[PDB]
Amino acid sequence: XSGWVCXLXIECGXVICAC
Repeated sequence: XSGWVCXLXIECGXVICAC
């Protein structure tokens, strides 16, 4: 994550979810 925002459609990496 960017911390753990991460993984359910908001900020998983930079490209896959919304980031």
